[PDB]
Amino acid sequence: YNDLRDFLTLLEQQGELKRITLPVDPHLEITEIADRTLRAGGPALLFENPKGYSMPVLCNLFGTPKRVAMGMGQEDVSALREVGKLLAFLKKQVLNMPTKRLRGAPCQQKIVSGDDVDLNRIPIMTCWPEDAAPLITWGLTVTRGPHKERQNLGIYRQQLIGKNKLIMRWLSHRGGALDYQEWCAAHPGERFPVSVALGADPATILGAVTPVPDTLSEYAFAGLLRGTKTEVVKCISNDLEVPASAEIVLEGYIEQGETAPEGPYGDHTGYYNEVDSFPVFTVTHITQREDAIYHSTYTGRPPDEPAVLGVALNEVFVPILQKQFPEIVDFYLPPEGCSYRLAVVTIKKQYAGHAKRVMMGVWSFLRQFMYTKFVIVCDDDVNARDWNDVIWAITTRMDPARDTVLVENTPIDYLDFASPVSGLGSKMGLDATNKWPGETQREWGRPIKKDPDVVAHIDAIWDELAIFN
Amino acid sequence: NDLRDFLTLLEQQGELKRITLPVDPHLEITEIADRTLRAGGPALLFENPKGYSMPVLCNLFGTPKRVAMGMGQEDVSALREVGKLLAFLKEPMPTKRLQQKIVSGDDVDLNRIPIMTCWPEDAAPLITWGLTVTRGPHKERQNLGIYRQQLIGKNKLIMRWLSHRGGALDYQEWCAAHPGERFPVSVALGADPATILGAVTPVPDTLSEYAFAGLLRGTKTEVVKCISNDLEVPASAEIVLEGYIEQGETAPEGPYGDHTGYYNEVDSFPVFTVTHITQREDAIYHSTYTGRPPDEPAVLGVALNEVFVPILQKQFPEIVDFYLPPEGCSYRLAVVTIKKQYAGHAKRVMMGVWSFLRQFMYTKFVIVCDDDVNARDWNDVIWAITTRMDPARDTVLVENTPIDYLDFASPVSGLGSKMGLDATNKWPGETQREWGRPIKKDPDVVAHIDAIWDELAIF
Ligand SMILES: Cc1cc2c3c(c1C)C(C)(C)C[C@@H](S(=O)(=O)O)N3c1c([nH]c(=O)[nH]c1=O)N2C[C@H](O)[C@H](O)[C@H](O)COP(=O)(O)O
Ligand SMILES: Cc1cc2c3c(c1C)C(C)(C)C[C@@H](S(=O)(=O)O)N3c1c([nH]c(=O)[nH]c1=O)N2C[C@H](O)[C@H](O)[C@H](O)COP(=O)(O)O
Ligand SMILES: [Mn+2]
Ligand SMILES: [Mn+2]
Ligand code: NA
Ligand code: NA
Repeated sequence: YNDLRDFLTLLEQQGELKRITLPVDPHLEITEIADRTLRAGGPALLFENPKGYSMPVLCNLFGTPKRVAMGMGQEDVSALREVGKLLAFLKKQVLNMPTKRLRGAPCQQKIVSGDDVDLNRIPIMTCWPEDAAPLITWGLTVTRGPHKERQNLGIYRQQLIGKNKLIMRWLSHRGGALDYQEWCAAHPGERFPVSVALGADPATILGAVTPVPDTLSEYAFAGLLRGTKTEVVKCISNDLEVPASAEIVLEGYIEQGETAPEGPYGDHTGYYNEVDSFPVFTVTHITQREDAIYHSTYTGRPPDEPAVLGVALNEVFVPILQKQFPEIVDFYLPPEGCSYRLAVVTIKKQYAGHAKRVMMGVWSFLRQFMYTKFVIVCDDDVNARDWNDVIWAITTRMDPARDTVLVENTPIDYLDFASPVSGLGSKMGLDATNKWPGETQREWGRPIKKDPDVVAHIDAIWDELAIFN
Repeated sequence: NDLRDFLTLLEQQGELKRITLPVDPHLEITEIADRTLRAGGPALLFENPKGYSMPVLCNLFGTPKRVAMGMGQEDVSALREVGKLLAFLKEPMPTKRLQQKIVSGDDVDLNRIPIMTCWPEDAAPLITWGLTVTRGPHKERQNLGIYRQQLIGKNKLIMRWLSHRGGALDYQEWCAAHPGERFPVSVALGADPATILGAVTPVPDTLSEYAFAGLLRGTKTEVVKCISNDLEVPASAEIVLEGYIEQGETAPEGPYGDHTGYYNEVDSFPVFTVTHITQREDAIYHSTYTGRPPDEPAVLGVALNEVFVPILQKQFPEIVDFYLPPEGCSYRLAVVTIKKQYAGHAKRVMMGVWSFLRQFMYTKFVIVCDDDVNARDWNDVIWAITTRMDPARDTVLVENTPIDYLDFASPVSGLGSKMGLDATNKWPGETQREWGRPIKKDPDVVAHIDAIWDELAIF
């Protein structure tokens, strides 16, 4: 049973984890370093010498698809396709696979409570210059509602506002938020217990961010990814269970009606979002391991680690698109398109006008892609994940006015300020497929194909040629 | 059980008329059937076709009722439950093989059968209710489809399957996997209604239309091995034609009047060579015609839309109703009513219609409305269009989309545009005006007048 440290050791063995011994500030500096590293496809980062703290800071954990896959015990990303197929069937009784509860766990080696609680001792990162305060970004928030037993895990950003106070920024459709809302109705004025785990094992982390239905515990999903039940421990001050191997656990509650102005904070869109009110999480206990490590990240102008995560987790929907449109070879939402705003789709085209049906399919078939503003459709000789192929296709297979489709007055994310009216805007599709007779009267270009015999011969003498050494 | 049992049921209920007067299969039957269909009349059995001894049955499914009866049910609204069944599709019933008596060889002569000529400029007599049975080389599934078949000789028919059909794909794959070998084919005329309906229902290519007929019937489809090949045809069929397609043999087909109300121009299709004809003793010939709608195929197509509504609703639960008027050539215009939940919703629904199911890929007009509209009444639909739309704001046009190659109205063969009319109530963001509150009646007044209606005695 691999905890997070076992994963960091695996990564280090494979040249996927760099230990930084230089002093680095959690205020802004770590983010800068992580950002350059992620943008160059570099390793995960463990800052052993954060300025002003003793607890090392881990970030960029999942900055690469490979490391996401490794985090689920795999070579590559396509086990997520199988999850997609699973989650489909429900709309398999031993997917009610529970947690395995230990009594006593490494995450409760050191315990501090009441007035000794001081979040300022933890190297919480400040990500961007106009961010309001340090921000906890990789907390697994654990909650129960009053009506079912299911424990939800979500990642909700948490602003520091005091020695023992965080703001809990769950958006209103989240498990945590719905649990709190129901607790309030069902028990007026009673405190809502909540717990937050930092640095759990990778399967739990990945399970938290898999979009499983509200009816199911994310702990059960982590179990399927791992191959074994998730190891947990009861919290000290409530009946919630947190992962046993967690590096740090925050326990506490939400006082009903206590709220605070949250932000502004830079988000995955690359802009600051404006101040808004969210509940206050009061921290009564902090439990941690000996030699605890603090797991953090940042969100900002993409790509960032959440966006790389989000790409790997989109594999969950590709098979559902392919059941419906088997012509679709690949379907990719670049991180640098804020994760959902641009799609590149490659097809085996079968008739004139095919690309238009596919665009309309993307914009209608699933709710996950209904708000996608740009859709580029290409043939299967294009790698959707390489802008060198996609731009090549766009610039050699399109006449812009002929091959661009615009639809006005369509549903758009209310937070997208670039549309003319909140909730309503246009969409564009680019048909960059080879044009067939009927679509063009010209003699279409024959692409240059290499001689496989020459390719193989050069493979054979490549090392001996010694061009590099 | 078989077709004859169905005819007897219909006759008992005043839904089948026997015509004893002499009537020519050249044009006359079509005229009689067309009038009958247009007035919602019964199915028709012509016992005295001029120049033949074999009775001619047509307008079998000329009414929605008779389509329902043909699947054992009492009502057209049972077809929704069939749709719920046709849904079962994610992941993680065979034939019963056993009659038809007499048989031919070199004295195969299709001219002895009362094949109909439907319209005055049609090229030749045409077989219109043949269940064509095929296997491909790669799977075992037997496809059943209805493909019009022109008479060109004592023993030769043209096989007009369009290129996306099961039969056509099977032949195309057979050619390629077995160059120059004959493609066995069989056509059954007058099978039991469930099999017939199963054949026209668009089930996925992966599934034998025999399996689906089994679900409609409640029991496995009874079938028999053909004499000259390994295909199986329904045991109760009135006539069976067996033979093959010689690779590369093609003939000019048509012109023929179509379900669009126009003549298709001449075009080339494979030749089906008939080596055997098998039939029952007092065989009945099942035929129909297509033309300007409504016709029997269009009535079929309306009943089979009820099957699709649930499949559309599973995917788009905002859809309350979904209707393809027969007058739109059955597939070219759709009216969809929704419970609108956000600004711009209609657009998602239009794109869904144009992308979700293949039968609607060529639908050139889509009108979307709110749920206070009855999609089946032009009075409501036009009222919605003319009171809830600004044409330029609320009309969506998409160019260069797939279109039926026979649709001569598109600017280029196979490619044309589509139009969606958003006739929903416009929400803030879509309009800055004060939207109209519709006039609702007082249900107390309505009920009070219902109560004194008879006493008022206006009629
Ligand atoms: C992986 C991740 C995810 C999330 C977040 C972040 C990360 C790293 C951080 C903390 C960096 C930043 C924000 S942000 O992406 O919204 O900019 N954060 C976040 C937030 N969901 C949310 O409601 N508030 C949040 O604050 N999300 C999404 C959320 O956790 C996710 O959608 C879960 O699947 C929700 O689980 P449920 O509540 O549906 O069970
Ligand atoms: C009920 C019916 C249907 C059909 C047809 C006819 C009838 C009575 C007739 C022979 C009267 C008229 C033509 S027509 O509507 O295209 O003019 N006919 C027909 C044709 N499908 C086809 O490819 N060629 C055809 O010739 N169709 C449609 C096709 O049979 C039907 O859509 C099947 O579900 C398709 O079979 P699969 O390939 O899906 O297995
Ligand atoms: Mn959840
Ligand atoms: Mn079929
Ligand atoms: Na979750
Ligand atoms: Na069929």
